[PDB]
Amino acid sequence: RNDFYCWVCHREGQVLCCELCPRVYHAKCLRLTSEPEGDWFCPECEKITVAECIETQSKAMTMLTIEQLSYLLKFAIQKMKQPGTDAFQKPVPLEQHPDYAEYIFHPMDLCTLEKNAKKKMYGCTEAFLADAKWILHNCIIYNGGNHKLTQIAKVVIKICEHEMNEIEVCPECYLAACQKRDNWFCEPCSNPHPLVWAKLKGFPFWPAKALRDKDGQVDARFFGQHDRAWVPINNCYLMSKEIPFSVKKTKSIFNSAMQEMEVYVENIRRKFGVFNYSPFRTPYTPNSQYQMLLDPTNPSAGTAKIDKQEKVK
Ligand SMILES: [Zn+2]
Ligand SMILES: [Zn+2]
Ligand SMILES: [Zn+2]
Repeated sequence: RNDFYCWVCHREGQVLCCELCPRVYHAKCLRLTSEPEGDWFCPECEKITVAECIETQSKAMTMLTIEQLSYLLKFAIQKMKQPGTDAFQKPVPLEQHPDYAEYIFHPMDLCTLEKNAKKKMYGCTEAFLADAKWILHNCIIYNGGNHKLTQIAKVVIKICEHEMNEIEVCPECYLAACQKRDNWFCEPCSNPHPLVWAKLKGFPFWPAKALRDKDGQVDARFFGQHDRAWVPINNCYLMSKEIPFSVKKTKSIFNSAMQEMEVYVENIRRKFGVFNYSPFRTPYTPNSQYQMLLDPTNPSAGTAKIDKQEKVK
C-alpha cells in the first residue's frame, strides 16, 4: 500500500505517488519546478536504476557479484547494531502498540534488513541505504521528531551511510578491515593502491596508500596509525628511497610506520613481481601506474603483471 507521509519531511498533505515503490512526496519538498503527469518514478528509484545499470554502475560494483556484496552488507549490519539500538533490532510488536499499523504502512527493522541482505535482495549499496531509511521515517512518524528514539535512529542511518561509502571507496580494503587478520593493512588489493609521501598542512611528511583522486585531492591512508585525510595532490610524491625530512616529536612512531611500509612493498613484489621506487620529489599523478611498470624508464612497454585470465577472489 502507498504511504501517506512525505519521504523527505515525514508529514501528511498533498503527495505524489511513485509508480514502482510505496514512497510519496510533496512537490515542494523535491523543489519540483513543474507537475508530473503519469508514470512518475521517485528519486530513490531513479538513483537505484542507474546504479544497477552496467553502463553507469560504480567502480566498486564492477568488481563485485550480488553474492559478494551481500557478504559486505552483513558486516555493515553488525556496525549499525550498536549498544543502545534495542528498539530497532526486531519488528515493532502489535501487543505493545496496537495503533502502530494505522500510521506505519511499511515497517522495517535491523533483523528484516539482515534477512533481506542474506536473500540477495540488494543489487547496489544505494538500495540497502534506501531500505534502511524506512526505520528512521517510521520512528519520526510514530514517536515524533524530538523523541529520544528518533536521535538513536538518526545515528543508525548515519552509520549505514558511512559503511556504504566505505564499500564504494574499495571493497577489498573494506573486507580486510572487517576481518582484521594479522597485518591486514599491508595486504595488497587486486589493483594495488599507489604508495606516496603525503604532507597534510601542520603535519610531517608521512608514507600513505593513495585510495582515490577527487577535485585535486588524494584520499590518503597513513601507515602506522592507520588514520586518514584528504591531501592536496601537489603535496603528494611517489614513494622514493630518499626521505622528505620533517621535524618530528617521537622517532619510534615514524620508525614503526616505515617498517610497516616495507612489509607492504615486499607483499607487492611477491604478488605482482615488481615495485618501482621513484627519483626524489617525483610528483604523484591521478591513478598512477608507475610502481607496476616493467621498465620505469620506458612506460610504453606497460605493466610487469602477467595476465593469466584468473577469476579473482
Ligand atoms: Zn514533504
Ligand atoms: Zn520509488
Ligand atoms: Zn583497497
